[PDB]
Amino acid sequence: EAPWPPPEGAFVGFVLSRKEPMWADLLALAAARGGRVHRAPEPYKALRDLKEARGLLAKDLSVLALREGLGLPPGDDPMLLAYLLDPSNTTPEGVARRYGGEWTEEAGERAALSERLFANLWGRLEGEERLLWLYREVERPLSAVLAHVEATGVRLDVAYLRALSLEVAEEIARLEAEVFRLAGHPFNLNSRDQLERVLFDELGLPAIGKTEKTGKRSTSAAVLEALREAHAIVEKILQYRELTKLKSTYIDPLPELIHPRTGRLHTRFNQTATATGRLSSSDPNLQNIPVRTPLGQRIRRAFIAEEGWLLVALDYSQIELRVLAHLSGDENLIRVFQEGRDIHTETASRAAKTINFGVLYGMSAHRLSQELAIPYIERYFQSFPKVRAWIEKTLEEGRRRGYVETLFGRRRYVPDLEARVKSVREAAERMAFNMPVQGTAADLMKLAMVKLFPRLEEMGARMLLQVHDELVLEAPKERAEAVARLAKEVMEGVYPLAVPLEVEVGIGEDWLSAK
DNA sequence: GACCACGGCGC
DNA sequence: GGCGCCGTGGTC
Repeated sequence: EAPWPPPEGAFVGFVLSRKEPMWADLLALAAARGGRVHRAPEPYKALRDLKEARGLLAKDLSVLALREGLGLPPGDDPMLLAYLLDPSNTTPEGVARRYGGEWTEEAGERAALSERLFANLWGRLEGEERLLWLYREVERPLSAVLAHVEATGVRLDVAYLRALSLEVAEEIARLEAEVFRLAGHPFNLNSRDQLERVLFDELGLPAIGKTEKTGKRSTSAAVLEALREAHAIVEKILQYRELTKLKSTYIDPLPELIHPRTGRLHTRFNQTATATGRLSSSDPNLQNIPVRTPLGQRIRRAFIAEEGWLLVALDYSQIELRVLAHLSGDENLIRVFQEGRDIHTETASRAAKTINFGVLYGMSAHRLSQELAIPYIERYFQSFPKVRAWIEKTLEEGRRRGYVETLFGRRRYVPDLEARVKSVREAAERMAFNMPVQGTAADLMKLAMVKLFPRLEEMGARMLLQVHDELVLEAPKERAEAVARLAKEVMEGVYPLAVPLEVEVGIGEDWLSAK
């Protein structure tokens, strides 16, 4: 042990009062180097001494620093190394338990664990040049970008949501009142246990589906959809469920999450959470804001730009299919994207839509038989033979090596590619050949975020949200159209493929208007 | 108060 | 056919 401050390039360790760095109280700050732990007397002011957040969960501490007006960029993170070695490595505890060490609740030990786990996992990346490139060029600099993004937050029209809440509440009460009549008695409509008995035991409706673990008569939307005219209560329940779903998840909780220092809504972009290399948003989740239903579109208008600013929404156009074309090298599918006609009138030479989106997931003919209503695909695979050839090629290589790769080299280990149970094996297969498609699209989006962000700062623009294949920026009205033009070009040319990457742009005062 | 499994559902 | 969060129900 040595007294604060630590020397240059030391690994950091810290303890928060809660997982959300924007709401966290920094309880303890420490730093280790050469096995020598430096503990801070007072954590908050000791942040001024550090010049780079370097260690486990570095981005989180960086977000807290940005919250306190301190410029503390995140550098190395053993979590990012482990994630590239294996996407199943998602948490410091799991990483420590796998590669040695104990993840505890003391800042000094965490700083020591960070230095060690790094040297361990860094030595494992020796010779892994494609994994090292992803670290230096994508993941490590992206953490610095996501730090600024999380600390920036998005402006939210709270008053509009408070108003919308009262409006939805009355339609919910109206629907709940009618369900009670048709049932002949009141009951908890939010309780699926109670709803099952009313529909299937009391009113005697055909119970079709059944729950997985416990085996109960399912009352899901899919099951109820077939009963939506068998009785009016089924129609009223599904309407009721949509409103309660949106109100209890978005309309009510979100206005309670406005930060007192920024006055904006702050989310967390988890960098090591998915098995494909995708990002995930939590606390709250802003990657699943409603947009489908009419009421959902109303909720999205609550997400507004600052006064004197505009939102810039950039969406990739079928990036996965374009990736699939590049990975397969299918001459026919490439020609469809290359010429620039409607991608689906051309792959028809609605039936063409569903499998052109479903082939990425391994959509069987069973669901297509139900979706398009024809009785019980092969026509598609003969139009694009290399696509089928690529799937078989990926699965074959997946069984040998034990993992599948993205374009840049991001790997996911699929163990059940040789299971003796067909349902298990074919399930793992669908996970196996989807990862290179979803992972590459994730790699492209990530790399696009890395290249674009410093261009935003130099133009006085902001990066607010990422929705897998979508970006939401914030730029002053003056620079708004210039930012949209530069951002569009950074995203489309992030990494030149055998097919061009298309991006649609949109500018507005809110998320709904811009998109 | 806290915790979690489950079903159901938003993207 | 990759995610996070809701209320319910149960437990501590």
